[PDB]
Amino acid sequence: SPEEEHPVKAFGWAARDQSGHLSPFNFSRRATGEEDVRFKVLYCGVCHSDLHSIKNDWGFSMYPLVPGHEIVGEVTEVGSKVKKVNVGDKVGVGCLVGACHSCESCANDLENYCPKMILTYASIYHDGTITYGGYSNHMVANERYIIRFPDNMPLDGGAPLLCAGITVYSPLKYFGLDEPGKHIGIVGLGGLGHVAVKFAKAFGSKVTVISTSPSKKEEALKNFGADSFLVSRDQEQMQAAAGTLDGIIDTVSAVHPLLPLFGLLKSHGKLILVGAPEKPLELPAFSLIAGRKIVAGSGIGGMKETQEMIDFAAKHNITADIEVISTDYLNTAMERLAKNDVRYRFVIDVGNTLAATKP
Amino acid sequence: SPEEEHPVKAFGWAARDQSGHLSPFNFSRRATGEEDVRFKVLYCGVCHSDLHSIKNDWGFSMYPLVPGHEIVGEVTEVGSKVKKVNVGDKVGVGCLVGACHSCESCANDLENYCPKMILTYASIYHDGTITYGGYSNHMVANERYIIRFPDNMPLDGGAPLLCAGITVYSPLKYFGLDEPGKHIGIVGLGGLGHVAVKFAKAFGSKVTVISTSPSKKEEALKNFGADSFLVSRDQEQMQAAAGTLDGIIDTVSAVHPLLPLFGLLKSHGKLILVGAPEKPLELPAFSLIAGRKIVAGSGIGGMKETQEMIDFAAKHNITADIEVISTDYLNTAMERLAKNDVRYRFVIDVGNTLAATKP
Ligand SMILES: NC(=O)c1ccc[n+]([C@@H]2O[C@H](COP(=O)([O-])OP(=O)(O)OC[C@H]3O[C@@H](n4cnc5c(N)ncnc54)[C@H](OP(=O)(O)O)[C@@H]3O)[C@@H](O)[C@H]2O)c1
Ligand SMILES: NC(=O)c1ccc[n+]([C@@H]2O[C@H](COP(=O)([O-])OP(=O)(O)OC[C@H]3O[C@@H](n4cnc5c(N)ncnc54)[C@H](OP(=O)(O)O)[C@@H]3O)[C@@H](O)[C@H]2O)c1
Ligand SMILES: [Zn+2]
Ligand SMILES: [Zn+2]
Ligand SMILES: [Zn+2]
Ligand SMILES: [Zn+2]
Repeated sequence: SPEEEHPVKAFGWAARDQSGHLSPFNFSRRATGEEDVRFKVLYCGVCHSDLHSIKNDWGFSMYPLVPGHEIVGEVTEVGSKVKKVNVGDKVGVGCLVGACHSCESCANDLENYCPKMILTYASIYHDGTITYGGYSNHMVANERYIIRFPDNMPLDGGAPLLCAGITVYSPLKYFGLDEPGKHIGIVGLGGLGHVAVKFAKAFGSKVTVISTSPSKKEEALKNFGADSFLVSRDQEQMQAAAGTLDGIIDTVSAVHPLLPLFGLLKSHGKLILVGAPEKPLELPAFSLIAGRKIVAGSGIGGMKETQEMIDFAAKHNITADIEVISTDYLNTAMERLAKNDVRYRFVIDVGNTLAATKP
Repeated sequence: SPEEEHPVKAFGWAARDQSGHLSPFNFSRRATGEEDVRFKVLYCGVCHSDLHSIKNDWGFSMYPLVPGHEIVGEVTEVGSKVKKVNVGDKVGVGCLVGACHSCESCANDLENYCPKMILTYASIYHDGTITYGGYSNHMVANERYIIRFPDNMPLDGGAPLLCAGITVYSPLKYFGLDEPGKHIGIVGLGGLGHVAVKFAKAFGSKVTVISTSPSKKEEALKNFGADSFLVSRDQEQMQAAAGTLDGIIDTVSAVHPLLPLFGLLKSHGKLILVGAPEKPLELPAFSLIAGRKIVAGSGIGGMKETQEMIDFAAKHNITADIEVISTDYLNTAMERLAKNDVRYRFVIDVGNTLAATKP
């Protein structure tokens, strides 16, 4: 059983089948090694990936499954060789917890692109055991995967930056869309979406938000500072913005029309897919061929950059607009997420609400 | 009527409806302007795009339509402002005959990416008249769009370089796949494919040919010099070559699986689509996200690069493997092309067989 698998006892909420239903779950985590760092989970943002996983949208999920990879907390214990963190420090873990550490991806600081990269949850760790997420009391990871929380960065509103944040930030840099004056487009004003707008503006880019929810317009223009708002379903409106974007970050979590998006790209424009629909997308070759445009994909970021991201976010006072919930509210939160009903990001107040849920 | 439109009488073969039936057609062309170069058509390769066009695969097609954009002939006349071609010179005309000549892509020798770019056939010229291609007797184009054939370049075997040639050459240079060490892949050993292989080998690159016709394995390996042949519909075969290509030039003229191509690509590898399928292709986001891979589009090339491409081919003894046909064989050749039954390139011998078809 999972309660006997490791020495130190653990508690959290897990799904047992593709119904995605979460409920108290008893498990355990490995003992704290020389390079590991142990910390009490204070907060953990709810990412749409946690939803896809528990519902088995990709048919990769193995149960029981404990989601959560936007973890934030307080260090309690650390191994003898730990160097950058002490007990009492505020730290966080993202979507990565390990890799092979020897290929060229790792050496170049891209543990996220290692063929043996280990995901924070629903993956197989170096010891062959199933990895469990941040929807739990405590966490333990190698110092290399431990992010340091700047002192002026709130523990709850900065949590989603660990995944949603690093994920949109990374592509804006790598594809040269973090240049002032440039015109960037963010498809889907959701978790990753609204964070992107914030980094894009922070870089000094004129920003266009492409959404299916006209009731987010005002918030997009007036709170996130987007310079333009487009309802992807209104062709007259879309067509007007034809060839105005140097690049686009697509965070859409479901299959959706790509043609219209290309139509918004200037010549040689770039479409960066970051969202993960359960099914294949429709790509019209002439959309690429006409203009020599490209469609690229990006997944989170390596550990190094993830750190550069939170530091940057803390300097510019960038944070996720969140809604703090109780552990026992997880099921309702998940349906609300599936139904586009969260004003950007749910974050679980694990510290003050997890314990009370044990039978 | 097309024969009254202009002052100089022309003759060729056109399609009148989407059945694609080609037959004699009487039209005309504008008079030789100050910067124009007039020439007698001697040859005209047959590109699959001609077939798509005449069957209206892309819905754009308009009739009557005269295909042909791999035109080679002898200059019969030149305006007073022509600088590099004299009467009697061997010239070529590719997919372009015009453009705005007053924007960034044109100013950067990318007439092909100009929004007002003009296609050799089925497009509207600067004088607002429809353009008819190379399946005709004579031809006339502004000096800018005239390719000067190199002395050591056969007119018939070099005709397809004017389109098939530049289309695979451009991406090879633009996406950095033009150098030894790079392991390149070419999908679809057809008109553009076999030529794509030659340029590739010429650049010193190692090459992998992905085909659906096992009976081409030898011509590819022994004659083109491919370092490896793969049968797309062979799991075990394809599987083995996973993650071994720095980039791929996809020339397929129809819908086909993409997942297998991303499978062959290395981390950060590039898939370059040059084939113009009729329907969109399936694109699983994970394939790109998994290893930050790219899917780019590319169409022919700029005038400057086209001239360079053929000068490169000449120095490297590169020509298309063709099959010369009489004009009256057009409909049979069109049926054979559609059935992937041409050992690389049908080339109309216009200079010796058109006139004999004029009623
Ligand atoms: N590759 C990576 O590294 C990585 C990292 C994190 C997350 N992801 C993936 O990114 C996606 C988004 O996660 P979130 O950002 O966590 O999700 P979310 O908050 O649910 O936001 C998704 C946003 O997209 C739009 N959307 C939803 N359904 C849509 C539909 N049928 N058609 C068009 N637009 C739709 C909505 O925006 P509008 O109201 O503006 O339309 C929705 O606000 C998920 O697939 C997740 O798995 C990938
Ligand atoms: N974007 C541009 O600038 C540009 C320029 C010129 C042409 N094109 C387009 O490029 C394509 C190829 O033109 P060609 O090179 O002129 O055509 P082609 O000679 O017909 O060659 C196409 C080659 O692809 C493969 N093929 C055909 N049907 C297939 C299918 N259902 N599944 C998998 N492979 C298939 C065959 O190769 P195997 O026997 O090896 O499978 C065929 O030899 C056309 O769509 C054309 O319109 C684009
Ligand atoms: Zn996530
Ligand atoms: Zn590695
Ligand atoms: Zn062509
Ligand atoms: Zn132009």
